[PDB]
Amino acid sequence: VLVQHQVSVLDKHSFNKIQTTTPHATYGDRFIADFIKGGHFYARVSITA
Amino acid sequence: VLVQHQVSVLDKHSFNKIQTTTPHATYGDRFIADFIKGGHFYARVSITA
Repeated sequence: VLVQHQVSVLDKHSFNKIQTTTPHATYGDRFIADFIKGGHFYARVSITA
Repeated sequence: VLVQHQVSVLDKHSFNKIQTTTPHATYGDRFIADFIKGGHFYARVSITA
């Protein structure tokens, strides 16, 4: 069983200010907006004679 | 008449944080704490005969 969610489209994203002399190395390039969630299942039964 | 004041010794000095990746060129080296105040007078009367 494989379950994969999606990212909600009705959220608001904002940017908070951190004071740094090197904002490039602190902020980086991209931020983590939403986490793709899911699940997994795997079963095996072996009933012998 | 020359009048020269002094700088009060019972004041509090604080530092506020501003935004610049180049704080050196924004803040500089030294700040203007108190202004030395004073005054001046100069008179001449020439009453002729």
